[PDB]
Amino acid sequence: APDTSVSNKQNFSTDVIYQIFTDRFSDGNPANNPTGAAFDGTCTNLRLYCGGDWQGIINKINDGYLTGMGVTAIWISQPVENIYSIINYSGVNNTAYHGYWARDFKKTNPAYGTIADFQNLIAAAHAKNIKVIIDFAPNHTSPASSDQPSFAENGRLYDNGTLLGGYTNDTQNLFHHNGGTDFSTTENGIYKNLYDLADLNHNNSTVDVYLKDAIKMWLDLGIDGIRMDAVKHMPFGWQKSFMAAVNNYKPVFTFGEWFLGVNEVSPENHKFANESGMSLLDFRFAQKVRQVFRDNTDNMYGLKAMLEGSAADYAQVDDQVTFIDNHDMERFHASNANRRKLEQALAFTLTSRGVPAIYYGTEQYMSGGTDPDNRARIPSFSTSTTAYQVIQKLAPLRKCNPAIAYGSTQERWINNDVLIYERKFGSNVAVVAVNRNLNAPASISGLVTSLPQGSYNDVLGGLLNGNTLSVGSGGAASNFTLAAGGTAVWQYTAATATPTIGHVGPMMAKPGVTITIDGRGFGSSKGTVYFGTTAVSGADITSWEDTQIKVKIPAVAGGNYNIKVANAAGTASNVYDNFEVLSGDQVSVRFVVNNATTALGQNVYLTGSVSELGNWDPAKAIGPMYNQVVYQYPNWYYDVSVPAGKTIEFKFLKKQGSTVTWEGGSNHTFTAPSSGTATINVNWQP
Ligand SMILES: OC[C@H]1O[C@H](O[C@H]2[C@H](O)[C@@H](O)[C@@H](O)O[C@@H]2CO)[C@H](O)[C@@H](O)[C@@H]1O
Ligand SMILES: OC[C@H]1O[C@H](O[C@H]2[C@H](O)[C@@H](O)[C@@H](O)O[C@@H]2CO)[C@H](O)[C@@H](O)[C@@H]1O
Ligand SMILES: OC[C@H]1O[C@H](O[C@H]2[C@H](O)[C@@H](O)[C@@H](O)O[C@@H]2CO)[C@H](O)[C@@H](O)[C@@H]1O
Ligand SMILES: [Ca+2]
Ligand SMILES: [Ca+2]
Repeated sequence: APDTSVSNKQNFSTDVIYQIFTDRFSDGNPANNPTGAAFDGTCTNLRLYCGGDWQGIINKINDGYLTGMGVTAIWISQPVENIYSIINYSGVNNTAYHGYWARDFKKTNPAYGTIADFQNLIAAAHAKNIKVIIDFAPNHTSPASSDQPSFAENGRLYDNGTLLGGYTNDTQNLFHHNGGTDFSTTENGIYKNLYDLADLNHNNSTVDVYLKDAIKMWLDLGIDGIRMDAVKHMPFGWQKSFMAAVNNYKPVFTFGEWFLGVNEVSPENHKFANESGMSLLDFRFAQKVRQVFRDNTDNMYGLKAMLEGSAADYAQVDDQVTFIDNHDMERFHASNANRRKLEQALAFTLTSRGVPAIYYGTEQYMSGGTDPDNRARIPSFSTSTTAYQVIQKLAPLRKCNPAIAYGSTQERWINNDVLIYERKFGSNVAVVAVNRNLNAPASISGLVTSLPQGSYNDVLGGLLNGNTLSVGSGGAASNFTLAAGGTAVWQYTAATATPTIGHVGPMMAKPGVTITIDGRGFGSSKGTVYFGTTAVSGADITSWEDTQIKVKIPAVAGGNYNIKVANAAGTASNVYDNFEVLSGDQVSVRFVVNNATTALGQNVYLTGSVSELGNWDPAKAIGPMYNQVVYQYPNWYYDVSVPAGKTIEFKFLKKQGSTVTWEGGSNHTFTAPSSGTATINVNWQP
């Protein structure tokens, strides 16, 4: 199948995602609507159920709303059973309409539909080449109080109907009882409650095994991807172990929510996206798009630095899910705003690197402040808006123009208000010119591109006041005027002769797991695939076609490898780096080291005998370790994904910058559990 196939669960870079708050989209089956105080059919009270369901989505998938817009994937609210309580928060009634208050991850929220409804949703979507992403929020259950067990459902957790436990009398330690986080440190936000949400303890084996089994049920139901909630709030090591359970079973595109504020750039965020086994929602891209196009708090140079910085910071920048707004921001379109600002921000996102995501109703110019005001029912299903047309014209290019799906990004012309950038992949090119200045045109001269000689019509057809471009020898464009608020897209497409890799997924799995290598010019006959210097060919290459290769990971030692392919004639492709071969199935193990005193600016890290612990390379040690919450300095702790059942030798390190101090004495040893979790507690050896 081609890289662009609906069947490709590992690559969403050629797709355009439409994020749907299920309850607020379309009530296709009134019979499953919640009743009484939990319901508002008029959807005036945005905190109660308005009736939106899976049957309504199936309807809008079948009547052309989404397909006519060029949407090729949907990301829907968490599908699992939620508590039924109507929680009164200081005089105001609140319902689980959002799907974030799970009670049973093995069942459906009956308000959305049954299991059968879900299967129908999956089938209806696939029949229309639309992929289905589900939200999954394994960080907590629901609002709970230990001392007031009658409040809400006491964060109770069930396993397909069977009670596992609640927040009160949590003798099993299913949850954390450390108070609530003030978001003051990352450690603090991981091990303390988010608001009043009962925080799940992933170090509890029952919780661990349960969540990993629950996701398998969803994978079996045919989902194509997962949107993980609150990733900055669960142990990174446990999450890596959770991504390995997914990938070592049935891999699907996964991205997590890790909020970043205006002007925030977090190296922690980068390393997570780079090493966890899941990518992230691109808040850095989104917040910068809002400053430049929405709020006027930064200009094109700042958009350019974000583009260049992110391409450098994210190992797979093309896996980052971009957007201009979501359920946790004020709607991009301000009631009083010029619509062109939204149109432009949209055109920019759709033609930029990564995986574009559109919040439902953006194409309808919905406006609204923060929660729950950004979550109104979609007021119209009109295909006639300028915004809808922009998406319609640009969304499909991610499938037909691989420069947009996988290309590099290059600035070709720039000033405070204008940015002309170029995407390129193999024999494919796309050039986009944007003039944020809504009152002043710009005179464009000296623009040089990789576009072949000729006249190029604006793909948007002048919809956003774009123009035709004339390119001469050298890719030099003749002078032109870029209209006020003008936006234009020019492209060139042709068959690619040399093997070129545009994407790899999943990026972490154990040997034997099948990976998907997508791009152009692989040719029709099986060639060779390389993992580092190791060559794979023949039977282990399950399938091979010009744009997509399916191959089994060889049984090489656990570690990081660069992927390269060669065609049947032996011509090599570019190298796609950072593939991580796991040492085997993974379990989440908590390491604890006592009496590891440090100087300010120095932290403790873990290193050891397996690739999962960096193979004794301080440059790859695990950390920095924690020392506030579960244990207190000078005792440090950290949850780490390690190979199940393996006997592993380890040591702790004190690092400052790249300077390293090793624990003295002999290595410590332990044998990882074959399943579930474990905790190893040792003393720092001088
Ligand atoms: O001609 C090559 C040149 O193109 C662009 O330079 C623009 C510049 O961004 C504008 O602000 C203005 O000065 O016109 C220049 C071209 O005449 C690229 O930005 C630049 O890197 C490139 O060398
Ligand atoms: O909270 C983490 C903190 O740990 C390390 O600092 C120790 C410090 O070395 C001791 O001198 C003492 O002051 O307790 C600190 C922890 O409260 C790291 O030095 C520091 O960078 C890190 O944030
Ligand atoms: O480099 C491989 C080597 O790393 C670790 O050895 C440490 C040792 O523990 C330290 O006390 C100090 O001497 O530095 C060595 C690294 O240069 C592992 O302990 C050892 O097994 C491993 O082979
Ligand atoms: Ca309904
Ligand atoms: Ca947590």
